[PDB]
Amino acid sequence: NATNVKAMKYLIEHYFDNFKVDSIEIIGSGYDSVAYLVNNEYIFKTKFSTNKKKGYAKEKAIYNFLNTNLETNVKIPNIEYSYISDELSILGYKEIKGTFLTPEIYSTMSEEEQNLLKRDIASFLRQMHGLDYTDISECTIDNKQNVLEEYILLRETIYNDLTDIEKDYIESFMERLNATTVFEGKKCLCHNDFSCNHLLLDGNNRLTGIIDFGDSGIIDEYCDFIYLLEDSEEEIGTNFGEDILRMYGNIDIEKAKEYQDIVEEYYPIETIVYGIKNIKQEFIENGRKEIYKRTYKD
Ligand SMILES: Nc1nc2c(ncn2[C@@H]2O[C@H](COP(=O)(O)OP(=O)(O)O)[C@@H](O)[C@H]2O)c(=O)[nH]1
Ligand SMILES: [Cl-]
Ligand SMILES: [Mg+2]
Ligand SMILES: [Mg+2]
Repeated sequence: NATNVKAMKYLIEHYFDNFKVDSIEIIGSGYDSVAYLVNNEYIFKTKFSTNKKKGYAKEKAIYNFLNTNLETNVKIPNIEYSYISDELSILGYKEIKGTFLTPEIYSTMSEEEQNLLKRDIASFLRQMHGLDYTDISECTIDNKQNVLEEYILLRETIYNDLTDIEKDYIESFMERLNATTVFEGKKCLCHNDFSCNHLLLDGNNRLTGIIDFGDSGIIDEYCDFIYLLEDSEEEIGTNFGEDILRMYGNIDIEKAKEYQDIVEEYYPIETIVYGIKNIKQEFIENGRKEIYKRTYKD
């Protein structure tokens, strides 16, 4: 699958006059994006037509805001090339180098190395969350309202074809969402996809870089702890997130956990909604199945 590499080479050279592509390979991808390593130096992140028709616009505005206002040794993407349209968007920045944090690597770190990493993370988040965001005040994200809208989308599309069990899982979520107070806390600029696969380590196992601020915005402070608190094979574990919360300070840990638990409870619904919005039946099917699996866990 080389048609897309060649296509991307052409597009890069076409949209960015005087950029020459000597080498190009795919080095990663997201749900709707592919990331290309170009000349062993640049990342070119690309998306074709999607629901976020101004998505890379926002992401770029965020990198610009952060590179202007953050004071940190931690690297983030600094945008040098951009092309943005309904049908195609491209962000180009110098590759952030290092090794992605994994549970395996963490477990080979000394206790001190682990603490320092935790400190590095706490300190970064503290700095970002503390930025006055009045300048990008429009990049607000209201997760509660979004779920409400997504629920309405469900009601308008497939809800009536759902089973009672599926419906009950959804309504039960909605009821919990209506009762929770976890949205009524501090709002601030968050990375909002803060998992260990976006965290880069240098050769001393210290945090050297953070990527993918594609979902960032002004949102509940709790958001950036959701994956740090996650107990799964992909993430490091709850104790890791707890310790980081303590280092970060001034934050209700139980509430951060409740927030994580609610996001986790929503995931199958999110999956279904993605399936609907992007016309991908496989995602609707997986989300529904996942509801059954969780209903039967107990
Ligand atoms: N090492 C490294 N990998 C990157 C960099 N930028 C992107 N990637 C890889 O490309 C993937 C997709 O980038 P990302 O912004 O996460 O895409 P999104 O998940 O679609 O928003 C990431 O998960 C990484 O694997 C970078 O600057 N350094
Ligand atoms: Cl289905
Ligand atoms: Mg990503
Ligand atoms: Mg992203």
